[PDB]
Amino acid sequence: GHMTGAHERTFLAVKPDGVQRRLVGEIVRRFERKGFKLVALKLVQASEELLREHYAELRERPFYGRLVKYMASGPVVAMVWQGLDVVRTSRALIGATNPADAPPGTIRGDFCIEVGKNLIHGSDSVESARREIALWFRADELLCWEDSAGHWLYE
Amino acid sequence: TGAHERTFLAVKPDGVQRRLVGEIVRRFERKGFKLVALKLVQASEELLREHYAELRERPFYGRLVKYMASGPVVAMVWQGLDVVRTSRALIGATNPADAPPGTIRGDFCIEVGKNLIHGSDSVESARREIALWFRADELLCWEDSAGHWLYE
Amino acid sequence: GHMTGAHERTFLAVKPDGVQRRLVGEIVRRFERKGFKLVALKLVQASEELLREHYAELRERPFYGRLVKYMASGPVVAMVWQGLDVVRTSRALIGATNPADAPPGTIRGDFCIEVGKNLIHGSDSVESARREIALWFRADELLCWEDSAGHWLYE
Amino acid sequence: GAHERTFLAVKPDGVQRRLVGEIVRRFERKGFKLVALKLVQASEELLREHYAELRERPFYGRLVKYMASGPVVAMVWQGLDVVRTSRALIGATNPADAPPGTIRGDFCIEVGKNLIHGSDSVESARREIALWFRADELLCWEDSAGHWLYE
Amino acid sequence: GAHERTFLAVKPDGVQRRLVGEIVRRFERKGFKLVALKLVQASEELLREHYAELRERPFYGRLVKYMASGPVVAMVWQGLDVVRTSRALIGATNPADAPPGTIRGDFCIEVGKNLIHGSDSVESARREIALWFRADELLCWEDSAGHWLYE
Amino acid sequence: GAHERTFLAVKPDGVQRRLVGEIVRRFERKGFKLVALKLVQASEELLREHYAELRERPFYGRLVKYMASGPVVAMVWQGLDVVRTSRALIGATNPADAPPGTIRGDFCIEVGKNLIHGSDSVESARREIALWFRADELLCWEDSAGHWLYE
Ligand SMILES: Nc1ncnc2c1ncn2[C@@H]1O[C@@H]2COP(=O)(O)O[C@H]2[C@H]1O
Ligand SMILES: Nc1ncnc2c1ncn2[C@@H]1O[C@@H]2COP(=O)(O)O[C@H]2[C@H]1O
Ligand SMILES: Nc1ncnc2c1ncn2[C@@H]1O[C@@H]2COP(=O)(O)O[C@H]2[C@H]1O
Ligand SMILES: Nc1ncnc2c1ncn2[C@@H]1O[C@@H]2COP(=O)(O)O[C@H]2[C@H]1O
Ligand SMILES: Nc1ncnc2c1ncn2[C@@H]1O[C@@H]2COP(=O)(O)O[C@H]2[C@H]1O
Ligand SMILES: Nc1ncnc2c1ncn2[C@@H]1O[C@@H]2COP(=O)(O)O[C@H]2[C@H]1O
Repeated sequence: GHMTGAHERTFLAVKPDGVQRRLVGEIVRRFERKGFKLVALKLVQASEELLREHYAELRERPFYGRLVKYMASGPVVAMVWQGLDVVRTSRALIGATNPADAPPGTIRGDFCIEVGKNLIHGSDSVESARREIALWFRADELLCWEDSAGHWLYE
Repeated sequence: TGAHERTFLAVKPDGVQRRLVGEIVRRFERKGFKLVALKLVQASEELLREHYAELRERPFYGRLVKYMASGPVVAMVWQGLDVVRTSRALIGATNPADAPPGTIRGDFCIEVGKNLIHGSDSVESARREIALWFRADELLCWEDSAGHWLYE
Repeated sequence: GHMTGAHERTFLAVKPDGVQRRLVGEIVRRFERKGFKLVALKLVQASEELLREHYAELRERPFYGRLVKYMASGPVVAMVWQGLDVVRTSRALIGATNPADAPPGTIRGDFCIEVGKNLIHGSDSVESARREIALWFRADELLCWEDSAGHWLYE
Repeated sequence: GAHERTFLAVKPDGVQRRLVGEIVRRFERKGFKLVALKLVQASEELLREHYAELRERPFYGRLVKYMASGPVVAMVWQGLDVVRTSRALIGATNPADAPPGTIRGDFCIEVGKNLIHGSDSVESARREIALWFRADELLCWEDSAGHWLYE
Repeated sequence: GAHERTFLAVKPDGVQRRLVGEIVRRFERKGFKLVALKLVQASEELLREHYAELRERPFYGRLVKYMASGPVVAMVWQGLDVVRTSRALIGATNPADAPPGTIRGDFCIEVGKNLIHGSDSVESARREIALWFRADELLCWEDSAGHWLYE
Repeated sequence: GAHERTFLAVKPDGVQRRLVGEIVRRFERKGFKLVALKLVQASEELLREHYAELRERPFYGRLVKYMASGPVVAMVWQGLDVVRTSRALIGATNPADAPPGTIRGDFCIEVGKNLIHGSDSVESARREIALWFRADELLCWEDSAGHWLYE
């Protein structure tokens, strides 16, 4: 928002490769240790229809069909994290979309190799986040809770 | 059900607040269990009364229910051979005082009322708890590429 | 005390081997993650006199002299931790005095090999803790602070 | 230059969030030698002196009040280029600009809750070390790893 | 007794699950000294000899076939009571009986996929070391940590 | 491109500081496939040839002597763009320039004690792999993770 910005939210999804390679906890832990507030979480198998909409911007790219099929092929961990500048900061935490360009210390820099098996998706902007959160979650899945760590993360 | 056995695990509000969700999940992942359901919820007192019905005559029942309803919980289902009993071993004794180092409660907790997690105590309790907390369409079946390296 | 027991304190010292082998942080982290409250901490070089008094109970053992000399030979990290049953629980976290008998998951079980190079000392009882705390720390080195994590560790 | 020293302080947020060990471990694993350490509650007067250069900034008063409000872990680390390298390990003062892999990049969000203070220069380090520690708190020890860290 | 040695092998499941580094790190952090190491594919002939004591057990044939089926990381570690202590670090042969904190307790489920083999005695270690390594693969090096690990 | 290979060696400082497991774990967690591994002490003759491109540099002689002075862990890792990516994981040759999150950024201080050597190109890797390993030490194995790492 514009109050303090602290209620900004982003959508993050661990892709099937992240689940298969047993990196869910590792990924969650990095967001937790950063100070962000987990406000929604579910393991789902996403429909192709949802994924087509999710990735509509990429519909003209040659990998689009396989991306959609692959993301529909197995479990995904869908999440919403909340905090100041969470959208941009989460993109920084995960690293460049192509792991080859993601420095060590980022999730993709540390844990994967190839752009099509890049572990995670994070919203690229506040507007994309609003759209992605709405697409993947119902409103009643976004939890309001009193974060005891807020005091130590925010001035 | 052998390798398809399932257990219910919930990270309690203290585990969420202390930022130990990832740590807990990681321990189950590294053990080789298969995550088949997961959600962040705020459970109603009604659900929790039913969850803990066996304990209704204990003096801590009311506060346990209120506490578990007071904040977010991470509900989970894990699948694998002897996962119910093995999960109990990984988490440690219900009372952290009796949970050795290396277990979740042994490493992270002090008091029985702030003991981070609940895990099903038996296959029958797991069936009941899974049904109570999850709909069938929240339980995912997936083909585990690691299964070959964990099982015969 | 007897109120709730939550203000019990224990004395822990990282020995020179723990400093040399770069395990100070690892050891502190294990007490932090357990939920105990750090109420004193200092790096010191302990005098032989203090150590003779500290280990008076062992004065008849053949290794007493070398123990005293060794503990005086390098930096020690002196600590006081506070919490319910902290004395006994800390002993469990550190493991048996002899690392050969300390199971994996304990500090000595994970990190050292021989009884004379066993990384750490923890008070063996509430009375020894009272004595050790008094010996190593002045009262004004024991800090009273409001522990925000207390709410999540104590019912 | 192996005997250079820097002053580092874990702020109350780092103590509260149980990150003292994590922070120390990062300095240990880098190869630096811990030569002083204490848990203290610093007076406002000490902190006013510590942060004197910032006295005209709008956040000065609250910075001082906050730093005095809870326990801090004061430390001195020793090694080649420790001042500048510690700054690199901690990351930008403002966590917004600190990349993942740094302490603030991994653990913090806001400049006012940024876990730690490290000396910004050798001159500031000398001043800060002297302010927080007495000479007899600074230990000399022979580092068995030194052979494997320094050519 | 500080020069005792044991043989450890990471089994194909440990390599496939990418736990080699994790396993090595546990022995390193304990203080033991790595004196030999190689990635190999063992022949069934070698493995039959390795596990000759088990030749009458019903799982012998499949154990041999499985251990020959893919790469193994063979190792020798040195230190006081390394044989017995390594067995404790790895945990009970059946992971069902291996407590959390042990390698098998933390990482495995089933006795047939139990990540690692460690010598059961000093004599078996001598025999296993000889079987898997040539003499010139066992390295003598001066351990800078030795002074901080041993009396 | 997925079958590209690089040569990595943990230098004596990495072995002495007990960071072998840590280093291996970083390559494993990235997704690369370990296809050769051994603990060795290299001769000066081998090392002279290994570092021949640096023969005119003032540190060449000391580098050769140092690398011959104790055990090294030689490795080959396989995967897409593994040469360039391994260089990124290890960080700048000089640790002063290597950011936190890299191996040298997290663990080292000085260029001469920089823990590890990684091939600087595909061609140098081919040459280094050939120099340090016999062909029969490079293992081909079926990687269960391949499906989750590659398209
Ligand atoms: N050039 C590419 N070839 C194949 N897949 C790609 C390419 N670029 C992007 N992708 C994938 O397309 C995905 C779309 O956005 P994600 O954040 O999910 O991460 C992206 C990659 O996983
Ligand atoms: N004596 C007790 N006092 C308070 N809470 C208790 C006591 N015994 C059990 N509990 C709590 O009751 C919970 C019921 O099952 P859980 O697995 O949630 O873990 C248990 C503890 O957190
Ligand atoms: N049998 C022994 N031989 C040598 N040192 C010992 C022996 N038993 C105990 N010690 C050491 O004496 C120390 C006294 O108590 P600590 O907890 O400091 O840890 C003990 C060991 O480090
Ligand atoms: N704009 C600001 N608002 C609040 N605090 C600030 C601001 N800029 C700097 N600081 C704080 O001032 C502190 C002084 O130096 P430190 O290294 O402690 O880290 C600095 C920050 O924590
Ligand atoms: N009942 C069993 N079924 C299958 N494998 C077994 C059984 N009991 C023991 N083993 C395996 O046999 C191996 C022999 O020694 P290891 O140390 O390699 O570890 C043992 C187990 O992996
Ligand atoms: N100026 C230097 N002084 C000393 N060693 C150097 C210098 N520059 C490069 N090196 C070392 O020489 C090595 C050559 O390649 P390495 O990858 O082994 O890593 C390099 C460094 O360890």
